[PDB]
Amino acid sequence: RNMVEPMDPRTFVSNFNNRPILSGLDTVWLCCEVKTKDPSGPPLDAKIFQGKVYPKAKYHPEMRFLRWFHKWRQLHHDQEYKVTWYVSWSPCTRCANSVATFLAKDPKVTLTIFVARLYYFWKPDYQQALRILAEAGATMKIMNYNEFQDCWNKFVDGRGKPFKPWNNLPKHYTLLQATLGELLRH
Amino acid sequence: MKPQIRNMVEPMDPRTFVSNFNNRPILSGLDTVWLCCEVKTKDPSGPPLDAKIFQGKVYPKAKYHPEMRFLRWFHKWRQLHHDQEYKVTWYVSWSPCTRCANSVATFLAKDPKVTLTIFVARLYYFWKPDYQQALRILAEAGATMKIMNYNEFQDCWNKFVDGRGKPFKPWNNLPKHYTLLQATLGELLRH
Ligand SMILES: [Zn+2]
Ligand SMILES: [Zn+2]
Repeated sequence: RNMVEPMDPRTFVSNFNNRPILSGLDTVWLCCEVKTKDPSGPPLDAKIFQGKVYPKAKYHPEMRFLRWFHKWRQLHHDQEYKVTWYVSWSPCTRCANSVATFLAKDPKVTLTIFVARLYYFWKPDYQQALRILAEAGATMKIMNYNEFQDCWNKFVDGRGKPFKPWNNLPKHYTLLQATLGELLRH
Repeated sequence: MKPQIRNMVEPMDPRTFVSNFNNRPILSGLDTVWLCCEVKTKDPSGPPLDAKIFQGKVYPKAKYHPEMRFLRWFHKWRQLHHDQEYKVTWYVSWSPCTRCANSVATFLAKDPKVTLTIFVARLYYFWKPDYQQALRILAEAGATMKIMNYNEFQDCWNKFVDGRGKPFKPWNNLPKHYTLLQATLGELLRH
């Protein structure tokens, strides 16, 4: 969390709003944190990537993370690392495949993904994207209050001010988390 | 020239139906509940048998909640008709409160020749442990709980709405709402 260029409060509030059916958000935001196996250890690095939802998947923020992280692994000690993502939309199939491929070649990396909104949760291809990541060993969880607050504290230019939840935040969470759980069943 | 459910009921206004069965998962200012029931024999393709529309409010007292009106009506209906197995289906606009759930459960325990399927358009206060528990109380009594999807909304339209020949018109995101609600119901019934 220390020394990213933080995102501004308005960008966060707009892009991490967890209304389940939401139009006019063409942007994906990905905040990531790298740590060692140790939960008593500090963050080693942190990045914020933005990208568009449109199908030049090469520029989806998940793909930018993989490119960044690949280099980061080389330049650091070969050891087990815990990566956490907070992502405003869940990933597309292409990105899931690349992450899956990545996680297969790199078992010293374990990935936890927190998602504000499921992208196209009614469409089978984005449903499969979630299942692809699960099988590759990534956990996926819908963001609830604590994760939004964590993401606010770590990645947003909140200037000491506390996270303020928007209306129906936990209600949206209940719907989305049930839907994620359903999509990952069996 | 054949018998129809719509000839057995006093149909609701299409404006009443669109408003009350809109399946937006988080909806405020909708204090009314509509319950459409149909009674069938063991045969789902059998001729239309009986049907009734009940209305009420979500506020107490529970005694005039449509589910309680149904139970009184149906207790009487069962006496005025031949004894055999019956299957009841409800299309209900909000899911039931705990007091209604407990009363339906006791009814179902005492009349095991009756089974009940409840399709609900929306889960009422699904974030409140009391209304979550109502759902589990009904499931435990053997009621089949499902969320209304397109086919059920259409069937409800055909049978219980004053549509004047006109076809059921889906509102925006009906199937997306369905997915969210059906996952949430499944989760509340399992956990
Ligand atoms: Zn992607
Ligand atoms: Zn009730």
